[PDB]
Parts: sequence; structure tokens; C-alpha cells
Amino acid sequence: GTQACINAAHTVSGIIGDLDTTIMFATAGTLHSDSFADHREHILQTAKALVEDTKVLVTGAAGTQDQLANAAQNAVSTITQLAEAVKRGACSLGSTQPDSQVMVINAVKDVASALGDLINCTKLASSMQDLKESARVMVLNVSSLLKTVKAVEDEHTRGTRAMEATVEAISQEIRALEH
Repeated sequence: GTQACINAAHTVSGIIGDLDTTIMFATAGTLHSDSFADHREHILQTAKALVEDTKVLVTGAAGTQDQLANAAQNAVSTITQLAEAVKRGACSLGSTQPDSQVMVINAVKDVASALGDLINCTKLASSMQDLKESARVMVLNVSSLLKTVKAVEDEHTRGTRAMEATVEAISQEIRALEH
């Protein structure tokens, strides 16, 4: 109940620790690919599920111990999946785009931090003003993640088509020199 909220806090803390480690590898140019399009869809679906989870957390502060436990448990699975998806999307961008990797991982890390705050506020409201402020922060951090995922994807697409454009510019200039 309030116990599941406590367990949630531990899991969220470890997720954030793991994201901090990943950002370290990205910063050092060592987070390599092992498509972004696959992962972006998965990131967006999960992110949208987290907003629904937030709504249900907030009503859970007014509901039963089982409603509360289920609401914490749900939001924890959702942020677990989101964190895994964003890491896979960051790896697929590859170590030639370290600023993009770092930005997107930091954006999910902010959602994880805000969710831990909301979950703690829900626990304590089960304080009402603290909950209202944390639910707002959560949905804003989610909106920031969605904007980041767009900005990183636009840059990725841009980089690819520019590379293609350059290669064909070099060719056309060889064909021109040949005539």
C-alpha cells in the first residue's frame, strides 16, 4: 500500500543510478550501437502510458490500499520499460552522436526523478499541495522527453540525408570533371 510506494522508491533510485552510468559512457564516446525508428515508437507509447499512470497515482491518494499499491506498481513497471527503451534508442543513435545520446538519456532520467517525487507525494497524501505540484512537474518532464525525442530524431534524419547528399555531390562533381 504505502509499502508498495516505498518499494517503488528503491527501484526508481536504481533506475536513475543506471541512467547516470549510461550518460557517463555516452559522454566518453563509448556508447556504441550493438533502428532509432523502432525505439522511438516504443519510447512514445511508454511515455504516454506514464501519463495515464500519473493520473491513476493521483486518484490512488484518495482510494484504497490496493488501488494505491497497484498504482505504484504500475508506474514502476512503466518507467522500467521507458528507461530500457531510451537506452536502446540512445545506443542506436551511436557514439558519433554523443550529444544526442546524452540529451535523450538525461530527459528520461528527469522523468524518473519526477516520478519518484510523485510516488513519494502520493504515499504521503494517502501533503495535498505537494501532490498537486509533483503531478504537474511529472507531466511537464514527460512533455520535455517527448520534445527531446523529436529533436534527436530530426537531427538523426538530417545527418543521414546530409551524408547521402554529400556522397552524391562528390559523385556529381566526379561526373562533371569527367566531362
